[PDB]
Amino acid sequence: AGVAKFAKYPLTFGPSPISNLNRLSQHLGSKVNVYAKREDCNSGLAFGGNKLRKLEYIVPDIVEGDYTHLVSIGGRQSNQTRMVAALAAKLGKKCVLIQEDWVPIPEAEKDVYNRVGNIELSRIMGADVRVIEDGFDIGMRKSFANALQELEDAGHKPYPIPAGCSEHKYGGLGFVGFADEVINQEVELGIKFDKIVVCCVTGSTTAGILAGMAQYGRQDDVIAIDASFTSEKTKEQTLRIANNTAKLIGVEHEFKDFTLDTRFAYPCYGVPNEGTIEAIRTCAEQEGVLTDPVFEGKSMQGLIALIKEDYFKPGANVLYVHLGGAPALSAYSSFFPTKTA
Amino acid sequence: AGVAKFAKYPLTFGPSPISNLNRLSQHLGSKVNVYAKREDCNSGLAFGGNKLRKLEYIVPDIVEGDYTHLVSIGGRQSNQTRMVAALAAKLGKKCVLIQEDWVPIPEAEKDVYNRVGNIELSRIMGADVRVIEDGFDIGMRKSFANALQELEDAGHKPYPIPAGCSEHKYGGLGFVGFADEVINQEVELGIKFDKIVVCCVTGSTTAGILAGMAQYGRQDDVIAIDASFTSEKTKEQTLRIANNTAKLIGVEHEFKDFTLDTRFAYPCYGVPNEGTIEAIRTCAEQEGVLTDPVFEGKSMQGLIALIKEDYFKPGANVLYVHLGGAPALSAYSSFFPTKTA
Repeated sequence: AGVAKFAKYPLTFGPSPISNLNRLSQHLGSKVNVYAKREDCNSGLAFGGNKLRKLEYIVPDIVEGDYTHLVSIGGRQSNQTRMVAALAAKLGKKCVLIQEDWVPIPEAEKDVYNRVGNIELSRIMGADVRVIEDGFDIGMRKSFANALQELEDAGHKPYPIPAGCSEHKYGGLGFVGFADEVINQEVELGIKFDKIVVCCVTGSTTAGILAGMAQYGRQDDVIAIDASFTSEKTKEQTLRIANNTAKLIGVEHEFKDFTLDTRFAYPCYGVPNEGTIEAIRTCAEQEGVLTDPVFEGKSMQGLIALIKEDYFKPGANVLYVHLGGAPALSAYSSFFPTKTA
Repeated sequence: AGVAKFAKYPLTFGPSPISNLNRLSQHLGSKVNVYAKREDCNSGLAFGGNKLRKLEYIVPDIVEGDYTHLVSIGGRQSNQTRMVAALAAKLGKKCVLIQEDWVPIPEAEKDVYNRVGNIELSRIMGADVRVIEDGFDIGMRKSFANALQELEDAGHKPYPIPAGCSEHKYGGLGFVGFADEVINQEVELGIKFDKIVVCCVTGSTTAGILAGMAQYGRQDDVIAIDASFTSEKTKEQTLRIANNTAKLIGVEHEFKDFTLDTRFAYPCYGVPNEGTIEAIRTCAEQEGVLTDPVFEGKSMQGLIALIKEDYFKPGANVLYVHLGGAPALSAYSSFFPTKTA
């Protein structure tokens, strides 16, 4: 073990807080005690989020080396790119973002969906936002590739940052430190967490938590709720990252598999189902915490489902990992009508 | 030290952090060292913000007695209403929000202003929203009273929460504590702040800082920035709340006036000017910090304007106060076209 041997650049206030959602717990039958590690309350940089934790280990590279532009990629309401933008700004460097068509832009939303939410913030931060129309994929893209070359031939030095940082060499380190941090907060809080629920789409967050938790032999505490709907390639890339990050930090353990619940990614990436919406409501109504229809909502419904079906031992302390993404809620305004009194 | 005498209910994560906007400082000629107390990253309750700090000293009364409904009031894209709804969610009480029309909805944002941003969030938290046509006015409102009586007649027990908690009995205690934090934080920073810049509209925020900073005889360090474009009723309500609060905390010093720069409320409350957009973007492009069109962008352009006219001592440490309100930015996307490189 040793994430400590890796250069880190501060992009957050420090250990993200842990909220005690004791009210949402009772509402769900008091079967478990739900807690939430607020990564959505990461830093001052454009609403923060899980991405900032990842970026903290990639930045040093960008700074030591000589670069000029930071180019990343993601969907329309990509939280990722919005943070690379904020990052680029804070680092005083140019930024090129490739917004692809990863989600079937719902009808009563194709008006705002492309200019009201996360993408808007990237522009406001002065990023070179580029709207392209390609499919959804958690791997390396050709568009991302050409964009890179474009800048190079232009005489610049582009810094590549794959979707969600996941496939990046150090894309898994940020959440390794997330485990160290959780272990420490368990002691200060006087609360041991039996399980950790986290949304998974491109990997790294879960992989990092897996490799990190492994340092204490607790990898199995993890429960990733798929939100990509492409479970197959998702579990393969997550596991691929987990083993690399483990090798990096010195963890000998070999990840052959992990808990990846797939019952909630439907209909598909970026589109919430009746369940997602119900979960966002329930959580918002009970704790005043906001979750989005693309990720947190689904991981939340998932959390709610498992609790329902008495998946956890009676009284178990479950740590829900709120990764953020609430700023993209304005591109889904149509999914939440007003409640009757 | 008369603020510790009042009961306080935890709604935030603790003492708000201070960011060192050193890059924005270099950009602006290195005239002064700008910092920013992040009230926008103070809670896990729907993005947080200043209202929450105020609400902390008001919640005790809500739980002490027996109230069923929490009713507040504000513009369509009000932050106050959004947070009150989150509080209602948390306290397990019911909510009813009055969204008056205080802003001349830009012709370009007409199909968004009442469905996106803050208003969307309130609805998700199950807040009983009510879009009324009453105009702008920080003072008490008719629609407000009508709602209290209505509910009260329905056989309920409402709890009055004025616009921004400003005209509430304890509405000023909130930021009195803010002052305390500032003095303490100066210590932990090894530096002293020469000035404090803060947006100002309904009152209690600056009022609380004044009453508070006064405990240290530094009320003059405060530099409010109007955003209402109705300085008279604002300066008078502020000054009023300021003296009302000062009495509760013990501070004898009576406030007869204060520094309220009114050069940027133009053209009016809710609508930004080219300077606001310039500011919002400058800050966004320099630090990755997002400020809104309605409040923070103006107090931010004011801060920028003041630094140009060399208003501060060379190398002065000015503490900008970020009160949040970035969630309504989605209702002003029209004002931010993609930049050119």
